[PDB]
Amino acid sequence: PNFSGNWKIIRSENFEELLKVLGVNVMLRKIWVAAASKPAVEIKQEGDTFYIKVSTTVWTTEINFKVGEEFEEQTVDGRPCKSLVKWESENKMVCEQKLLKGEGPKTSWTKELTNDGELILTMTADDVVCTQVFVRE
Ligand SMILES: *C/C=C(C)/C=C/C=C(C)/C=C/C1=C(C)CCCC1(C)C
Repeated sequence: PNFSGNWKIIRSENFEELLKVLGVNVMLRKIWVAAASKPAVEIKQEGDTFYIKVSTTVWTTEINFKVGEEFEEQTVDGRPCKSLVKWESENKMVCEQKLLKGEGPKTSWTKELTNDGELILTMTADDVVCTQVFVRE
């Protein structure tokens, strides 16, 4: 299908509980939530190759990967990891992450397209699941 587009967020669930699990402490969480949980996402897709830009007001992250091809990126909390993306359906990809150094919670994210226009992100830390919902620009 086509994940390609400029996405803006309409819903966000359990983002604070995600950071709590990740170890961010209370004060930092509250701010992070309030300032930096209206992010912009841009995706350009060339088949099974992905460019992904996620940006706050003063921060940007650029992710590049081919599906099935192991790459390096960051956990939600800024820690470096090895990632691998696989398909689970036509409109849904899944990514597992292994830390580069450290022990830490088990992290992953998924990404799905509805047919009703929605782009759905999940990020997972152990048994907590943050769900963010986007529609197009
Ligand atoms: C396919 C979609 C992907 C890979 C989206 C990833 C989104 C993130 C890794 C979001 C990360 C965030 C931070 C690292 C801090 C600011 C808050 C978020 C949720 C925008």
